[PDB]
Amino acid sequence: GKDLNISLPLKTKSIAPYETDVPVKIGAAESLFKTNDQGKIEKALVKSYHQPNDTTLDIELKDNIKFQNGQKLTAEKVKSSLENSMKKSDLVKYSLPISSITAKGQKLTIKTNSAYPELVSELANPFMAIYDTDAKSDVNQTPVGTGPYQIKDYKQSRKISLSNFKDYWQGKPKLDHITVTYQEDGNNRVRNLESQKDDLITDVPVNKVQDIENNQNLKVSKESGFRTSLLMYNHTNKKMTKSVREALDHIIDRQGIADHIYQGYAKPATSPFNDKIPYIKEPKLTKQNIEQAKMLLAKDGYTKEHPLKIKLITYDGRPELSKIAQVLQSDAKKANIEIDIKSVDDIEGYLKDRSAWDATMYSFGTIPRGDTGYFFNQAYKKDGAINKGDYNNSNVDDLINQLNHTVDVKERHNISNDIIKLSSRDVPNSYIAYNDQIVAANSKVKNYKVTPEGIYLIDYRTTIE
Ligand SMILES: N[C@@H](Cc1c[nH]c[nH+]1)C(=O)O
Ligand SMILES: N[C@@H](Cc1c[nH]c[nH+]1)C(=O)O
Ligand code: NI
Repeated sequence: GKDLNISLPLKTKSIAPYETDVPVKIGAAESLFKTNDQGKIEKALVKSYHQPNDTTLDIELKDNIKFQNGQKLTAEKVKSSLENSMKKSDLVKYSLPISSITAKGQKLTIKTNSAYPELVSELANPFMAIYDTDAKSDVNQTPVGTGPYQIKDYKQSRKISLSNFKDYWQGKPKLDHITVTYQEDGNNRVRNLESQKDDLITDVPVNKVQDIENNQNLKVSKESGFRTSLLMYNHTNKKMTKSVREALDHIIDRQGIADHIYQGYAKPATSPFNDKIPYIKEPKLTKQNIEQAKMLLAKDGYTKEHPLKIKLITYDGRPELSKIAQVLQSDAKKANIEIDIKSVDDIEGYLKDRSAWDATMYSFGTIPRGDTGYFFNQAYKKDGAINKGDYNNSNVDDLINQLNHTVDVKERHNISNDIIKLSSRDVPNSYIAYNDQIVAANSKVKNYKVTPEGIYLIDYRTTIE
């Protein structure tokens, strides 16, 4: 049958939709709302919604949607799914300040205590995908969604087997089966594609694009997106002072990284957000300056006889991150910083031990749904789900909290720019590059998604000629 083999980086433990975006990526689960190819929020599972006042969201769900096990998608099922996800995930919890949910038939009413203009947008987050909470199986193993492909088998951290859900609401899915295997090394993912072990791969190393373009049996897609690579500091280690972060920021050669590590498939970064976004007021671009870094390190007593030691974590999934780490190590030596690079296979798990790292290479989708609030809440607030280094500044918190209740879109842009300006002074993280989305496939594979948010991949139209 029409079977598709996919090789993905970033192995998962739990496959519950509130633990990872993989279920949405591979076509197993769907959120109430979704972004279209142009990045705009649209109803997906929702027929109609209204906001009669600024604390009330009334949703009417479509009446023709079933979960993969044949159960009807109803307002009660959505209520139970959202409530379970909020209680089991801080990412979900902190993004959804929901005070109550009522459900009757296909009608759902979601209330908040104060205005939260980004509520609809966050209900499009793949971590908010809807699953059947009454399913008897473990949601961490075989969640039941409404997507075109049902997860039938999961070998933890290794492989996911999916089968066509013939009654999928949007259309009869075009593939019979999908097999997803994890592979952290991008060079191995490319070899898998070249040997036909796999048919579709993500996160293609830049240094392999030309080879794929040359092959008439393969195709590579390279698109502008909203993913940013960065050096993330562990603020809980007292040695990681403002001067140390500033020194590290000046050791990075963003221009050189974009040109030679990313081979032009990236632009140097300033803030978390891609500079192509026209309302973003970016901080000034940092140029590498080893002498300035040495001077800043002298402020804390670091010299050649007594250098600063930094344990820098990296991971293979995003192939350029470890290449950047190597360059930072070499350049930092010139400034009296000895960097030890530790590559780990489970980055999210590893970083939980606050004593195990000083800084980490990282990559994140910083503006997946057209608003900067999400990033600020998840990265710059204490206990936000990607704030692994625990950056927090009361002055920044106040602005983020203000932003969260700000209705006027223009005022939101202004407050957001104020947050960027103020936070930038602290160097919470050093944003390195805004890098392009590179996906490759056998030429026989058609209609997979390579859109700027980098979340979606498989849908009901994806096929093998
Ligand atoms: N946010 C990082 C680490 C990660 C692992 N799994 C999911 N995310 C990245 O996407 O590269
Ligand atoms: N891997 C996705 C989602 C994520 C949540 N936490 C870590 N990663 C990203 O980096 O954008
Ligand atoms: Ni991630």
